[PDB]
Order: sequence, then C-alpha cells, then structure tokens
Amino acid sequence: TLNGGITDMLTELANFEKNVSQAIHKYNAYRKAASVIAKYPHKIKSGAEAKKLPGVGTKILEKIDEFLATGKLRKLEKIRQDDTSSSINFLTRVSGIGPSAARKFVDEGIKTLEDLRKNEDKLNHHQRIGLKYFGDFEKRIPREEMLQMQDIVLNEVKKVDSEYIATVCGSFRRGAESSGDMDVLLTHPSFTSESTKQPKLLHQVVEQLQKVHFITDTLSKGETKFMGVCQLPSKNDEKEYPHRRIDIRLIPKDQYYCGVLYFTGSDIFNKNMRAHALEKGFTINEYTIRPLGVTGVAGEPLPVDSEKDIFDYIQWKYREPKDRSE
DNA sequence: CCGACGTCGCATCAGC
DNA sequence: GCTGATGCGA
DNA sequence: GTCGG
Ligand SMILES: Nc1ccn([C@H]2C[C@H](O)[C@@H](COP(=O)(O)OP(=O)(O)C(Br)(Br)P(=O)(O)O)O2)c(=O)n1
Ligand SMILES: Nc1ccn([C@H]2C[C@H](O)[C@@H](COP(=O)(O)O)O2)c(=O)n1
Ligand SMILES: [Cl-]
Ligand SMILES: [Mg+2]
Ligand SMILES: [Mg+2]
Ligand code: NA
Ligand code: NA
Ligand code: NA
Repeated sequence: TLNGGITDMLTELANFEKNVSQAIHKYNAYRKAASVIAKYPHKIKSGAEAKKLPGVGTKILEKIDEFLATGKLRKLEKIRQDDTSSSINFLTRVSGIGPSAARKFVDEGIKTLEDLRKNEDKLNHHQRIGLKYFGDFEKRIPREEMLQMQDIVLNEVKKVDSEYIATVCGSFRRGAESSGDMDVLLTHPSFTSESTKQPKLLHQVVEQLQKVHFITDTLSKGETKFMGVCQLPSKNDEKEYPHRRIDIRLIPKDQYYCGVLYFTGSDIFNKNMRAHALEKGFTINEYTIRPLGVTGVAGEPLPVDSEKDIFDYIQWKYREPKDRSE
C-alpha cells in the first residue's frame, strides 16, 4: 500500500498502547490515524502533509517525520527490546488473553507458548481453546473458503427452520478477498424488539452446526451471541482445513438494518459513524438509532427501513459495504 | 485548556 | 443467588 | 493522542 510503512508503525504503536500501556483511547487514536492515512491517495512526503488529515496530530506528525527520514521509529525499536513488552504483546495474541491476564501471566513466569502449554490448568476455557488453535487463528481465510462456509451455515440453518435468515457480515460482506474469521448475523420472526415467542433460537442453530461437525468448539455462548470455532470438511486423503473463528449474532428481526450496519463494520468505520451521530445529536447501536435530548438522555427509537435511512439521519451520504473498510 | 472519545454481549469476580 | 464492576471480545 | 468548544 502507498503508505504501508507509516500505517504499520502506527498499528504497532496502537497495539503497544492497548496491550502494554492499557490506554484504550491512545489505542483508538493510533488506529484512527492509521485508518485515515491508509485511505489517503497520495504517498505521504512529510508529517505536515499528514497532519492535515483528521486524527493525525502533532505527535504522530513528528513520528512520521522520524520514520520518513530513517525508515524506523526509535520509540518502537526500544519497545521491541523490552522483555516485558515483548512477552505481553505475544501472550495477548491468544484469544481470551487480554492486557490484564497477560501481565499477570508474566508475573507468574508464564511468558512463552511452551509455558502456556505447560500450564493449561491455569487457563480459563476461552484461553484454553485460543491456545489450542493458536496457529490456525492467525491464518487468513480465502474468500472461496468463505463461500463454502457460507453455503454450509445457510443450508444448515434452513434445515432447522426455513424462517431463519443468516447473513454473513464482517469483511466478507464488504467484499474482501480474504477474511480473518466468519461473522454471521441471524434473524428469526419469533424474535423481535417486541417479544421472544420461541426460546433456544440461537441454541438450535448452534446445535445443528455442531451436529454436522462444522462448529467444533465454543468460546462463549449466550441467548443472542455465540463466539466459537468452526472447520470446513476436507476430502479423502486431503490435509485438513485450519480451524476458524466464527461469531453468530441473533438480532431482533425488526432491527435488522441497525444490526447489519453494526456487523458489517469495519470497527473503525462504526466508531467514526457513531461519533458522527453523537455530534449530530443521535446515538446508534446494533438495535436502534435514537435522538439525544438536551438532557443527553437517549429518546425513542426512530423509524428505520434500510441501512440508508441510518445514514440520512446523520446527514451522511450512503456508503456501500465495500466502502466501509476503514 | 480539558472533557469526551461507540456501544454492547458473555465470562468472571467480589460484595452482600 | 443477585448485582455491579471488570475483562475481553464483537 | 486528537479534537472541538
Ligand atoms: N471493536 C469492534 C469489533 C467489531 N465490531 C463489529 C464491526 C465488525 O466488522 C464486526 C465483525 O467483527 P470482526 O472483528 O470480525 O471484524 P472484520 O471487519 O470482520 C475483520 Br477486517 Br477484523 P476480519 O474478521 O475479516 O479479520 O463486528 C465493532 O463494531 N467493534
Ligand atoms: N438476516 C436477515 C437478512 C435480511 N432480512 C430482511 C430485511 C429486508 O426486508 C430483506 C433484505 O433483502 P436483501 O437480501 O436484498 O438484503 O430481508 C432479515 O430479516 N434477516
Ligand atoms: Cl436500543
Ligand atoms: Mg470478521
Ligand atoms: Mg469528540
Ligand atoms: Na489532523
Ligand atoms: Na488476546
Ligand atoms: Na468476528
């Protein structure tokens, strides 16, 4: 990419602030700056040129000047040589190990993949599975495999109850030629903002996908959100496909458009759009868009009949899913 | 200068 | 058990 | 770390 060196450096800084410093707003600031630089259609010549972009300030401009002049950033080169920072950044790559648990493990002398496997009994369930599939979860999914996965989910869901509608969101819905995992929005007419007329609506789908050995493991599971592991079937004498993360979100059928806007993302696009809503006097979640009163208290849900209605309320021109990859 | 920064589901833990 | 953080995740 | 009042 045009500015890949700069955006990589900002991403590494973001991950430092999140995993090591536990400064969530610094993390989002670095990610927002990397995003706006990622879509800037010129090869950046200076920090001052970049500071013109929203989300790039004085400090990142200076880092950009250091990186443009030397090809590196001293702050990162020192971070890379710090053993505690190295340890924590590695452990937080296991699903279920966040900043706090990573620092606690380092305190207990658990700092490597070998240490983690030595101490499985010190892991909760999510972490145990994240460690089990550590290699697999860092692999990307070709869109072709995403299409085979889509076919299985959609047909198995239709076998449970043909009134379900399952929609693959995330980067897949944004047209990506590869995805890091599969995100499935699910609706059923028995589950609306008004009533739940049928129980186990998510569970029944999960059970069916386990029964056919597509879903292989469960990280967390509630009434509306499943987070787990899945695997494509391989052919005779074929090497197995990697295991993949899968997220399934059951959304009230009448709130599908807010739900699919949320689950299509990206995460940064959602942050930018929800921040814009607030400046416009609305708050958006995966269910509703609502006005804010002078109170600052959210009012009653506004009528929504398309993703575009959401954009219109906040005075944004519509953006197709493929233009939301911020 | 400095308050706000997106919003919420599930797992875990502490306090009663 | 309930309730309210806190952690980690979408 | 950046931004907006
Ligand atoms: N912090 C977050 C994380 C996710 N989300 C939403 C948007 C996001 O697209 C959706 C799916 O989460 P993912 O983490 O899978 O994000 P994807 O867009 O699918 C990516 Br590009 Br990171 P992939 O999973 O393909 O690697 O959930 C969010 O709103 N806020
Ligand atoms: N998971 C889904 C997907 C779509 N739908 C509904 C919302 C709209 O009425 C319509 C969307 O049609 P389309 O597939 O063109 O996006 O189907 C749903 O209720 N649940
Ligand atoms: Cl709501
Ligand atoms: Mg995804
Ligand atoms: Mg602001
Ligand atoms: Na700027
Ligand atoms: Na992690
Ligand atoms: Na996901």
